[PDB]
Amino acid sequence: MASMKKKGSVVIVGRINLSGDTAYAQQTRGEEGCQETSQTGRDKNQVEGEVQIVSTATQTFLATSINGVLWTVYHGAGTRTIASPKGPVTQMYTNVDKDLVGWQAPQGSRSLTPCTCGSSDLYLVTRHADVIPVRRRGDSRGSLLSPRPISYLKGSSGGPLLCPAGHAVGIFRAAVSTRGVAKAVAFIPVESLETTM
Ligand SMILES: COc1ccc2nc(C)c(O[C@@H]3C[C@H]4C(=O)N[C@]5(C(=O)NS(=O)(=O)C6(C)CC6)C[C@H]5/C=C\CCCCC[C@H](NC(=O)OC(C)(C)C)C(=O)N4C3)nc2c1
Ligand SMILES: [Zn+2]
Repeated sequence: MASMKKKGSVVIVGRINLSGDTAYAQQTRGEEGCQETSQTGRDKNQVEGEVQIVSTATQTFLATSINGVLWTVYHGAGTRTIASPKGPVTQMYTNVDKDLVGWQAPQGSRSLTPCTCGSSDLYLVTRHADVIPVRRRGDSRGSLLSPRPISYLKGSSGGPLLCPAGHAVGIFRAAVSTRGVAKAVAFIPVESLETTM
């Protein structure tokens, strides 16, 4: 009992910058500082933007702020706290059945607005700041206009699918893979986030 370890916090280590005309990834914390912040849960770094790059000791993925909540996938975050300036913050939403978790959005982040356009021309944002056109094909699936090896999408779970006007349509969850090629993606629809709320 006395030696049982604690899992560390999820740590914001960068962001996907969408503020201007060029999308690009920014790193805001290196691997050593990430490891230390994960164990303490105390992250005093400035947060900006809608799409964060996040890490645990063993994985790296994305998280997206919608309606004042920073959302990501359960398969990346599990039940972990997130590091914050005052110490670890507990998830306010956890739904393993949806592969969904959420924490209160960090001070300084910006939130996306849920889409009400009813449009099926979407855009997936990856951890490399690629903006991938995706045609919506059902409630929780979309096809890539240009299929990509799954290598290209790995590490982008938790990222957004957006409509043409930049509203949030969903959270990227899984790639639909044939012979290692992603022809489609599965996502958590923003309406499911809204119901979880
Ligand atoms: C533990 O509790 C849970 C609860 C719910 C759950 N729901 C799940 C749906 C679930 O799927 C598993 C995780 C998820 C996954 O790899 N996502 C990311 C990603 O980038 N991840 S990540 O950032 O690298 C990482 C790994 C966090 C750091 C987006 C894709 C990028 C590339 C695809 C690589 C090859 C895997 C292809 C799987 N295709 C797949 O299953 O397709 C369907 C059509 C669904 C069969 C798939 O995509 N997969 C399996 N695992 C869970 C686990
Ligand atoms: Zn919209």
